[PDB]
Amino acid sequence: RNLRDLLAPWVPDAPSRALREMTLDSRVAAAGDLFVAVVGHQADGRRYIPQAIAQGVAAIIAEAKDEATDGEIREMHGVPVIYLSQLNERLSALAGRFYHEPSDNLRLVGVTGTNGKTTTTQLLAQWSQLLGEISAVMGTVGNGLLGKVIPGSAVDVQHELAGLVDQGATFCAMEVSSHGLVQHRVAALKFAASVFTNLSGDMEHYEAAKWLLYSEHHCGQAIINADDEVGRRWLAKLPDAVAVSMEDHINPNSHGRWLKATEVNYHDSGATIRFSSSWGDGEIESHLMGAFNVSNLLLALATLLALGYPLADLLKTAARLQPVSGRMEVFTAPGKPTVVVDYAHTPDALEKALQAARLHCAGKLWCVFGCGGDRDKGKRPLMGAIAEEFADVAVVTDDNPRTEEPRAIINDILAGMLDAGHAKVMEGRAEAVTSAVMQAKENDVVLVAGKGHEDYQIVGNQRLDYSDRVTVARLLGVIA
Ligand SMILES: *[Se]c1ccccc1C(=O)Nc1ccccc1
Repeated sequence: RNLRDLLAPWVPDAPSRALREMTLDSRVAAAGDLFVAVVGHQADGRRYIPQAIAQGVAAIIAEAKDEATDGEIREMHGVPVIYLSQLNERLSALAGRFYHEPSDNLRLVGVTGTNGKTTTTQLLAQWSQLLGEISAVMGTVGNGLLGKVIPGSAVDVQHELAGLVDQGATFCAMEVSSHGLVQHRVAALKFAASVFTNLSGDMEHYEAAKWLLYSEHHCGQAIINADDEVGRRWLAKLPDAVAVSMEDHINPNSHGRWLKATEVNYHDSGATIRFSSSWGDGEIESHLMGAFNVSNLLLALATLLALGYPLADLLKTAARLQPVSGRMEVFTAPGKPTVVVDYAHTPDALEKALQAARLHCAGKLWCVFGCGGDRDKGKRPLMGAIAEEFADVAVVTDDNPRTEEPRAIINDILAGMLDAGHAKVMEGRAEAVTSAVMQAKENDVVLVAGKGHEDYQIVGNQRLDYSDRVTVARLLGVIA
């Protein structure tokens, strides 16, 4: 890494200087580093130029605004300081060149939208790896190669993608928030494809701001959920975008690329998805639960078909796709009730989990749950009301009561119900889960909500060893 080579596209005849790491933070700027002095909200990195110089940085790139002309080369204590206009917008490009353009050295797929970014990125990474990629994710669960995901500026994004390239990643599925795009954190990334899941005078400015940003980015092939009203607005302006539907929103008059589920059977162990597309037709056995996860799966499928993965190979590997751990994770055993373990610990997440479980449920829907102690009590009656409405049998139990009287939490939950007397209450959580699993019929579904993969139960100050997944697996005679 050399300052002169790094700046060649923008500053001819910048000085020759070996560089170590690139940093926005004067505090971690070490000998041989490139310090980048940016203006943010209130913060001005140009204040820290003397400190960075004293810590032995090789060179500094600084915001030009009010200070210097674009491309102006100064020399301070023998350290080159080069000024650039609009440094915040150009940070992604500068870091991309610093880190040897990692988005040109693997297949990068971005996913944006309110919901389904995590699931859709995990399905892209899993499916591509099943077809022979070495796949990675960058998202809210963290970054890394599949199975080794460890829990953020334009530089950090480029640096982390470069670290995955260095680890041998050939495919990366990246969550991209609306806020991420606006703050120029992915401005210079070359996406092979980008995915739109959903959105949940004003409408004119919003569209105009997003169209402007999009026109500036390198998003590759567009894959868009045509069941979303805003998604259809976007498709109307993007004739080469792939339209994806499970609710009959493909308009075949367009002669564009498309994929649509013609039939979905939600059964006790997942979903049978029959689909047609401009690549051909097929039947997928998904091990994921609910309508939203059909959509997320169809977006991943359309994306990988669009990038040229063969339909026959995608169909052959679909049954190996796994749920995101602790997210609508289904446990079935021969002639036992279906059990779903989900992390839902809010009124909205619990209602969505119950509505998703209900589709797979021929019999009674059971809901085992509780609420955290020594935290906001507001959600408790609202979660009671949700369990009473959207489940057939509500089993109210403990979930991390901490130092609060466990029964007091249960009382606050029951107070939200029309008929508290209809609720079942059982303390010990292990006991309550057992009661549901052992009483439920073969065609029932038991939702165990609130913990997902969070394998402890906090009682007083003790983090007790406890897993919903292990409890359920042992009762069903299967392996968590
Ligand atoms: Se641009 C980009 C880059 C990464 C991830 C997502 C996007 C994006 O905005 N994609 C998109 C939005 C709406 C319609 C099609 C595609």
